[PDB]
Amino acid sequence: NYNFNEIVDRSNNFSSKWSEMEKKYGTNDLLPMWVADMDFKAAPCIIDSLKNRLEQEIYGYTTRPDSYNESIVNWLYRRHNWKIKSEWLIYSPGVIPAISLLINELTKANDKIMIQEPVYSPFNSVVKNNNRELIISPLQKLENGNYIMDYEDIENKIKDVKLFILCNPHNPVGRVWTKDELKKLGDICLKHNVKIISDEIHSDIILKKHKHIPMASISKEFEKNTITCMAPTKTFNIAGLQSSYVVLPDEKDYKLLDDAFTRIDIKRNNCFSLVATEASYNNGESWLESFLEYLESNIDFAIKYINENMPKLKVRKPEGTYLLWVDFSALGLSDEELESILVQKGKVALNQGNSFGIGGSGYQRINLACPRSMLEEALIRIKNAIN
Amino acid sequence: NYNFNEIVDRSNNFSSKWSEMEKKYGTNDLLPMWVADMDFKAAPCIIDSLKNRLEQEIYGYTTRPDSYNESIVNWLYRRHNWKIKSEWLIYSPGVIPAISLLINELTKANDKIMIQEPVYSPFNSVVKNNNRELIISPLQKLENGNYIMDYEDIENKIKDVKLFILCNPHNPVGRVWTKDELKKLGDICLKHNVKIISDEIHSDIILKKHKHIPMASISKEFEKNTITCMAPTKTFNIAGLQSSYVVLPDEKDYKLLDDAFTRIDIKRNNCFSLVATEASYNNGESWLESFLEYLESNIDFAIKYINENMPKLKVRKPEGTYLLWVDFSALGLSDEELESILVQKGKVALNQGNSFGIGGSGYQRINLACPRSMLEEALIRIKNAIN
Ligand SMILES: *Cc1c(COP(=O)(O)O)cnc(C)c1O
Ligand SMILES: *Cc1c(COP(=O)(O)O)cnc(C)c1O
Ligand SMILES: [Cl-]
Ligand SMILES: [Cl-]
Ligand SMILES: [Cl-]
Ligand SMILES: [Cl-]
Ligand SMILES: [Mg+2]
Ligand SMILES: [Mg+2]
Ligand SMILES: [Mg+2]
Ligand SMILES: [Mg+2]
Ligand SMILES: [Mg+2]
Ligand SMILES: [Mg+2]
Ligand SMILES: [Mg+2]
Ligand SMILES: [Mg+2]
Ligand SMILES: [Mg+2]
Repeated sequence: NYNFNEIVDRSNNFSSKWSEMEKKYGTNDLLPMWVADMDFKAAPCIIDSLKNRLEQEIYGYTTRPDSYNESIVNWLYRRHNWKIKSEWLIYSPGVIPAISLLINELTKANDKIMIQEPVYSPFNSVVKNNNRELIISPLQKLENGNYIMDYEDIENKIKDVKLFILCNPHNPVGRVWTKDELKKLGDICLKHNVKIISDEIHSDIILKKHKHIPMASISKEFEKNTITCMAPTKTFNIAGLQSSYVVLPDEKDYKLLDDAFTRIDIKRNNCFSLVATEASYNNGESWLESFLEYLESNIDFAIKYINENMPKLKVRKPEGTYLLWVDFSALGLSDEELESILVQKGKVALNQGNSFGIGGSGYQRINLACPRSMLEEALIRIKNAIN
Repeated sequence: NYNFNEIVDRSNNFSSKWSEMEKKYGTNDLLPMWVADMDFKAAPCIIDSLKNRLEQEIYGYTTRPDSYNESIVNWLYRRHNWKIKSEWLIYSPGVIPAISLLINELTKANDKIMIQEPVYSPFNSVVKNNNRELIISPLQKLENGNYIMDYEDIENKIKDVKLFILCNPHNPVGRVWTKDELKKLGDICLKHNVKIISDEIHSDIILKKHKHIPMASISKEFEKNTITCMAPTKTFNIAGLQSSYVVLPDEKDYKLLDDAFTRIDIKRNNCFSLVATEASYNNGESWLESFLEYLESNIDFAIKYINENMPKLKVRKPEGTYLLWVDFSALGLSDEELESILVQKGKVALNQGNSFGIGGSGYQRINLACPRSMLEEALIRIKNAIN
C-alpha cells in the first residue's frame, strides 16, 4: 500500500500540467486533466535513489554503469517475457527524439512513413518536421465503439512505405493489441520489407485481463524487423528526469542510430535519470502493482459516473494507459465549441480529440492518474459544463 | 569561504572522469586529470536547490518559469555588461548539441566551416559528423610560447566559408581574447558574410587581470552576426545536470534553431537542471569568486612547481579556463612515448595534446579544478613519469 489518495500541491512544482494551460486554453485557472503525467508521488525507492545521489554533492559528467542496462534487460524479461541483449540498447532523452533520428537515418527525404490515427500527435509532426511524407491508415472505429487496425487499408497503402510507426498500447484509444492483431500487422510489414518502429512507452500501464506483447517479442523475425522504444517515465511518473531507451536487434540499425546520437552529441543520462531508472526497474514493481489497482478503480468509478450522470457521453474502458477516451459527439457541438464549454463553463482542461488527428473529432482525452478526489472534481466539472 | 580542500571520493559517484579511463587509457587505475569537470562539491545554493526540488516528490514534465531566463539575462548583464533580451534564449541540453543543429540548419551539406586548432575536439568532429567541409585556421603559436589568431591565414581561407566556430575563452590554450582581437576577427568574418557561432562555455572562468568579452557584445553589427552558446555547467560543475542556452539576436536564426529543436523534440529542462541553473546564477556568485581565488592559487602553484621541478617543460599561465596546457616537446619523446610513460609509469591520466588537432603535438592538458592535494599528486606523478 502506497497512499495514492494523498493530494500533492503542484502549484510550486514547476509543472507544465499545472502551469502551461494559459498558452493552450487561455487561462491557468482550470483543473488539469490533459498532459500525460501523474498527480502522484514517485515510488519511495525512486525518491530515495535521488536522495542518495544528491548526497554525493558532485554533479559532473555521468558514466552509465552496467547495472543500468542490466535493470532494463531484467525488467523486459520478467514483466514482458522478452529477453533482449544489453548490447541492443541505446539511450535517448526521450522516445520522440529517438524516432526523429531514426526517421532521418533509415529513410530519405520524401519517403513515406505510415501511422494509425487517432494517435499521439507527435507521430504526425515528427514525420513532417523531418521532410518525410506522412501516410495515415486510420484505425477503424467500429459501430460497437471500439477500435481495431484497418488491415485492408494498410495493405492498400503499404507498397511505397518505408517505415511503420506503431503505438502499442495505443494512445489515446487505450488499445492493448493482442498477439494475433500484432502478428497480422507484422506479417504485412515483413511481406513488404517495411521496418516497424514500435513506441511502447505505455507498456507497463496495462489493466486486468490484458497483457502487453512487445511487437519484437512475437518471433525472432519480428525481433529483427522491429525497433522498440520504451522508458520508465510514463510508468513511474518521472518524465521530468528524462530517460528512455531504444532496443535495436539489427546491428545496422544500431550503428545508424548510435552515429546519429554522436552527431548531435547526446549520449549520457543526466545523473538523476541514471539512478532513478535503475531504481524504478529494480525496486519499483510493488509500487507499480499498487498503482495499477488504484488506476483500475479510478477507471471503473469514472465510467460508472459517466454512464449514470452524463449518459449522452460514450466511453469504452481502456485496456492500457491511464487515459480515458470519451465521445462527446451526441452533444452536437463542433470541436471548438466543445473545448469552449469545457474550459469556460466547466473550468476543466482535457485534451481535445481533434489534436490526435483523423477520428479524433468529437472526442476528449481525460488523464485518470490522479487522486480519486481530483477525478471526482473533474467529472463534476464536466457534468456542469455540458448541462 | 567554501572547502575546496575537501576530498570527495568519486568512485561511487557514477563519474566518467573516474570510471571511463579504461576506454581511453586502457585502465581505470589512474589519477584523473583529464575530462573538464571539477573534483569539488557543488555550491551550497546548488545542493539545496536540488534538495528542495527533490522533496516535492513529483518529477513530471517541467515548465520553464520566467525566473529561469531572467536569471540568465541578469547574469549576462552584471557579469559581462551584455544586455540581452530573454526572447533571444533557446534551451539546449548542451553546447555541442546546439552547434550541431545550428550547422545542419544554417548550412548545406559540404559547405565550409572554419575553426582554430588546437581546440576542443568536438569542434572538429561536429563539422565532419554533419558532412560539412572543415576549414582549419590554426592558431599561431608564437616563439614566446603564447597563442594568437592567425588573421592572415583566416583571410586567405575564409572567402567561401559559411560559419566560423569561435572558442572564447579558447580551450585548451587558455586565451581570453581581448576586445581588439575579437574586433579584428569579427570584421574579417563580416566582410565575407560569415556568421560566427561563439562557444563561450568558459565565460565565467576568468583569472585576474582578464575580462571575458562576448563577441556579440562588441556592437549591434556584431550582435546580429553572432550566435552565442553559454551554460552554467563548466562554471558550477553541473554538467551532470545538463543545461545550456543559445543567444540568438537574429530572429531568422532563432526560428531555424527553434524549429530544429522541435524536429528532435528536445524542448524542456529536466526538473533538476531547471532549479540548479537559476540557483547558480541568482545565488552562486560568492562561490564562483571563491573558486576563482582557489583556482588561481592552484595555477600559480603548478607553474612554480613545473618551472622548478620539471624545468624542460614549458607552460604559460592561462587567462581563463581551469585547464593548463603544458609543452613536453623538450624531452625529445614522441607523443606516443609520452603517453606511455604518463599512463603506465606515472599512473596519471592527462588529455593528450594530439586530441586537440593541429598544434597539439607535444602538449598535454591538465585539469586544475581539484583540491590542492590532488593537484600536487598529479604533478608528482608527472615528475616521476619523465624522470
Ligand atoms: C507521452 C508519450 C511519449 C513521450 O515521448 P517523450 O519524447 O519520451 O517525452 C511517447 N509516446 C507516446 C505514445 C506517449 O503517450
Ligand atoms: C566542456 C566544453 C563544452 C561542453 O559541451 P556540452 O555539449 O555542453 O557538454 C563545450 N565547449 C567547450 C569549449 C568545452 O570546453
Ligand atoms: Cl471489438
Ligand atoms: Cl449527458
Ligand atoms: Cl623558449
Ligand atoms: Cl624536466
Ligand atoms: Mg549516501
Ligand atoms: Mg513469417
Ligand atoms: Mg517471444
Ligand atoms: Mg449512455
Ligand atoms: Mg520544501
Ligand atoms: Mg510559463
Ligand atoms: Mg562570403
Ligand atoms: Mg624551464
Ligand atoms: Mg606541501
